[PDB]
Amino acid sequence: SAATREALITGARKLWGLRGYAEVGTPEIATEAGVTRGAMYHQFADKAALFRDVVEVVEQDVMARMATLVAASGAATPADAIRAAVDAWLEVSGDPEVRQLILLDAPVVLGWAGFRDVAQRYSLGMTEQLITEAIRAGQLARQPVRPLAQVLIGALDEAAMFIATADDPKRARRETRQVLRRLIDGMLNG
Amino acid sequence: SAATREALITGARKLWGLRGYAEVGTPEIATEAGVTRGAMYHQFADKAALFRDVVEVVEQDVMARMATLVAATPADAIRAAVDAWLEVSGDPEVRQLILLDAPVVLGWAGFRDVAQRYSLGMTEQLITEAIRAGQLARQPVRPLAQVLIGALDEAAMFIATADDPKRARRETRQVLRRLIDGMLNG
Ligand SMILES: O=C(CCC(F)(F)F)N1CCC2(CC1)CC(c1ccccc1)=NO2
Ligand SMILES: O=C(CCC(F)(F)F)N1CCC2(CC1)CC(c1ccccc1)=NO2
Repeated sequence: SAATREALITGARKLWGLRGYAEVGTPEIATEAGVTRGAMYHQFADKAALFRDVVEVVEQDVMARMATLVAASGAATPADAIRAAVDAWLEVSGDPEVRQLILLDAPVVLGWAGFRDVAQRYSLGMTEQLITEAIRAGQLARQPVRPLAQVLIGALDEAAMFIATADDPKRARRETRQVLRRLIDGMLNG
Repeated sequence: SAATREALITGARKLWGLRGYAEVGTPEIATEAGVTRGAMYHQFADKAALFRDVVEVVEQDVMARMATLVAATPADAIRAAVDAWLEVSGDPEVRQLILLDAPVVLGWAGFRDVAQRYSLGMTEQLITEAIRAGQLARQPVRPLAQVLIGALDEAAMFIATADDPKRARRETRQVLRRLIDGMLNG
């Protein structure tokens, strides 16, 4: 039953990641997972409840992958870490599974309140940390941390959404990246 | 029947603006508007369809109010547009219908679609003129517009639900002024 929970999250994540929430039902997910409908329904009351758990694990991975790519950049100063985090988010957003589940399905299925709540829970802390360190190093002017975090999260989430539905995503990714890099380079002292 | 549409949009806008979408039903709106439920349902199949039309009219007005406040260099217009948006988003009716109810009722796809349809043109124009005047580096116009709209919408949402909106408006204003002053040349 713990095993059943895990198999259901993994199967849902894989299938919904490829085909989207709308295109795969709970019976096909149960078959994929090798469990009965009665065991599925004991763990998840409906389609949407399984999807909320798929979103948590995917967002968990998005954040761990973000932290990995910033560490991998070899950013010495906070300013460079900030530059590396921007690039990392555009990299990770571009992953087809992240695009489908987080950018496209999640806002529709969780609704706005649910989606914002999740997106804040996973993003705010990293965002505030990067800012706080840049301020401590003197690479960013002292200013209210939470409001700047919030503004950057809005800018970066919107970037990702814009690329996700672009006629030409490779162009939109490059252009949006340049525009973010310029904005950041005008804010940062170093 | 255009008249019935107008009466219904005004009544909806007034009542939902005071009490919020969730707290007022369509029958009370029909009574407010001076029409029968049958005439309302001929024009709007449900609650949400009336709300989409309330959003259009309100956003139309938000944009005209924005253009009015700016017209009262391109770089300064950009700074004035930021102030103007914080001014007009602070309006209780705009706060309730556009910042709070619209993303819930339209969804994010619908909300972004509306917000871009009304905002993009002004946003692209301000950018383009700042580029022409040499106050902003030449760079892709649509992607910058898009990023600014996201930042500014999120600013307004942050203020709209702040524990202390007067504090959050001042702090967020400073943070937006800094962001903008880094985007602009001088
Ligand atoms: O998980 C999300 C969003 C999930 C969504 F559901 F809303 F779409 N992220 C966006 C913002 C972050 C974290 C990843 C923070 C960040 C950063 C970069 C530079 C300086 C400060 C923060 N890069 O991306
Ligand atoms: O209509 C909206 C949002 C409506 C909502 F539905 F999303 F809530 N606005 C935000 C963007 C604008 C217009 C107001 C454009 C703008 C600006 C400022 C500086 C340089 C360039 C553009 N400031 O506010």
